[PDB]
Amino acid sequence: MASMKKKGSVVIVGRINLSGDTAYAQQTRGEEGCQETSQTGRDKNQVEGEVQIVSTATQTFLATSINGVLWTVYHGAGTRTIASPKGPVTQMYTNVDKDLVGWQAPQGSRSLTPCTCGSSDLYLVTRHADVIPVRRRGDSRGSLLSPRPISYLKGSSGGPLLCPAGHAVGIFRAAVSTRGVAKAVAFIPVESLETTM
Ligand SMILES: COc1ccc2nc(C)c(O[C@@H]3C[C@H]4C(=O)N[C@]5(C(=O)NS(=O)(=O)C6(C)CC6)C[C@H]5/C=C\CCCCC[C@H](NC(=O)OC(C)(C)C)C(=O)N4C3)nc2c1
Ligand SMILES: [Zn+2]
Repeated sequence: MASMKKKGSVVIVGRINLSGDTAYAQQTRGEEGCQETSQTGRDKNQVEGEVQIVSTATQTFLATSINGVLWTVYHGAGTRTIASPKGPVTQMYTNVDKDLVGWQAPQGSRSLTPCTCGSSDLYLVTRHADVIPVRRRGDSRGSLLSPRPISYLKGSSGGPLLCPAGHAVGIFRAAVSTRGVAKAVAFIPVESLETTM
């Protein structure tokens, strides 16, 4: 009992910058500082933007702020706290059945607005700041206009699918893979986030 370890916090280590005309990834914390912040849960770094790059000791993925909540996938975050300036913050939403978790959005982040356009021309944002056109094909699936090896999408779970006007349509969850090629993606629809709320 006395030696049982604690899992560390999820740590914001960068962001996907969408503020201007060029999308690009920014790193805001290196691997050593990430490891230390994960164990303490105390992250005093400035947060900006809608799409964060996040890490645990063993994985790296994305998280997206919608309606004042920073959302990501359960398969990346599990039940972990997130590091914050005052110490670890507990998830306010956890739904393993949806592969969904959420924490209160960090001070300084910006939130996306849920889409009400009813449009099926979407855009997936990856951890490399690629903006991938995706045609919506059902409630929780979309096809890539240009299929990509799954290598290209790995590490982008938790990222957004957006409509043409930049509203949030969903959270990227899984790639639909044939012979290692992603022809489609599965996502958590923003309406499911809204119901979880
Ligand atoms: C533990 O509790 C849970 C609860 C719910 C759950 N729901 C799940 C749906 C679930 O799927 C598993 C995780 C998820 C996954 O790899 N996502 C990311 C990603 O980038 N991840 S990540 O950032 O690298 C990482 C790994 C966090 C750091 C987006 C894709 C990028 C590339 C695809 C690589 C090859 C895997 C292809 C799987 N295709 C797949 O299953 O397709 C369907 C059509 C669904 C069969 C798939 O995509 N997969 C399996 N695992 C869970 C686990
Ligand atoms: Zn919209």
